[PDB]
Amino acid sequence: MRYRQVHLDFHTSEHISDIGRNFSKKNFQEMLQLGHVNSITVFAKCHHGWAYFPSATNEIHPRLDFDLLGAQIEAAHEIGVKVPIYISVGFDEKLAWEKPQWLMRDEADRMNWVDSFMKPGYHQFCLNTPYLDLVIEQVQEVVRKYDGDGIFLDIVGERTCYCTTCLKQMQADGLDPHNKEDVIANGRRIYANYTTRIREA
Amino acid sequence: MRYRQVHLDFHTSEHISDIGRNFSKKNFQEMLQLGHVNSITVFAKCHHGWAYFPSATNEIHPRLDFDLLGAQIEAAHEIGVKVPIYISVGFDEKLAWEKPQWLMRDEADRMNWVDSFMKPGYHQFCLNTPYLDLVIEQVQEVVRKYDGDGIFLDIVGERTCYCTTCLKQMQADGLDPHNKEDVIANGRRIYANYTTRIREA
Ligand SMILES: [Zn+2]
Ligand SMILES: [Zn+2]
Repeated sequence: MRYRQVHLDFHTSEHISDIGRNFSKKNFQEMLQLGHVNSITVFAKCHHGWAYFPSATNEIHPRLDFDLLGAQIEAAHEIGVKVPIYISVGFDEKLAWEKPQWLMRDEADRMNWVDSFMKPGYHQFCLNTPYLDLVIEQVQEVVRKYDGDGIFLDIVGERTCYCTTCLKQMQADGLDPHNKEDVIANGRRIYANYTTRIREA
Repeated sequence: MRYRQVHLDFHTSEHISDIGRNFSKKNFQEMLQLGHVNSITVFAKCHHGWAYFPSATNEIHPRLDFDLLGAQIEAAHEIGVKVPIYISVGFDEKLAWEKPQWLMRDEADRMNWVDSFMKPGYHQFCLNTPYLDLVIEQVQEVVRKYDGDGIFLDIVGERTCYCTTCLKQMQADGLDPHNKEDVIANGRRIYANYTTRIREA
C-alpha cells in the first residue's frame, strides 16, 4: 500500500463546458512529481452520475469529447504512479431525475442528503432496488475495460429506508416497518447483499 | 337529465375478502325501487385503483370473482334505471406503490392528499406524466365494453406540480419553476391536455 496518495475529486456539473480541454499528459505528470505523489484515485463516475470515459453502461459527461479516465491512467502509469478508480454508488444525480422511485425515503417520505429537487445537492439511491443491478453492470464495465489499481465505492453503508420497494419487501418478509429494529436489520442485509454482489462481480 | 340520482361509492381495500359475494340483481333492484332512484353512478375503478370488471388494462379487485360492474348495469337497465360509470383518475393507490415517480410533488417534495406511505390515505398522480396514457387506455376499455350512460372522472382539476417530469419540461419550455405564475399556467395546459385527450378518445 503506497504512502503518498491523492484522492482526485471530479464532481462536475453537466452545465460546465469543455471538460478536460486543458488536460495534458505533461501537466498531469509534472504536478504528480511536484507533489511527490505515488498513487492518485481518479474518477470513472461522479456524484452528478457522469462517466469520464466513453461508457456503454453509463452516459459520458455531455461536454467531455475524449477518454479522460484512460488518459489519466496512462499518464500516471508511465511515471510509476498507481491509479485506483472512484465510482459514486449512493449518488447518481442525472439518474435521480429519471428514477426517483429508486431513491431512499425516511418515515416522513424525505430524500437525503437534500429533501427536494428545488434545492441544490444530491439524492441518495436505495440499494434494495434495481439500481443495484445498474451499479454492478457499471462496476463490471470499468473493471473490464481499464487497467486500474483498485476500486473506491462512495456513499455506501447500512441505512434505514422506508421507500416503496423497502416497505413492500418488509411486509412480504413479515417485518414491521413501524418497528425501528426491523428496518435497521433490513438495512444490514441490504448493505451486505450489495458488498457480496460487488466482490463476486 | 334524470332528477333522482345516487352516486354509489365503492372505494374498497384489497385487504377485504368476498367482494360482491352478497350482491344480487333482486337486492340491487329492490333497493333502487325503495329509494325511487332513476339513475345510479356505479364504479369501474376506485381510489384504491382496482377495476370491478375483468379488465385487460387494469387489475380487477383481487378478492372479486365476477363482473360486478356488468351485473349492476344489467340489474338497473332491466328496471329502467340509467347507470353512469365512475373512474378514479387522480387516485390509483395500488399503482401509486409501483409508480411513485408519476405522483404530484409540491415545492418541498410533498405528496397530496397524504404526505407519506407510512400514513393511511391516497396519493395523487400528475397528469403531465405517462400515467395520462394509462388513464386514456382504461377509459377507452370501459367505454368499449360496457353499455353505460356516461363517465364521471374523479380527482381532477388545474394543479401546481413540481414532480421531476414537470420540473424538466418547464425548464425545456423556458418556464421558471421558481415563478409561481409559470407553474400555475403549466398546470392549466396540463389539465386542458387531459380533458381534450378524454373527449377525443
Ligand atoms: Zn429503500
Ligand atoms: Zn407533475
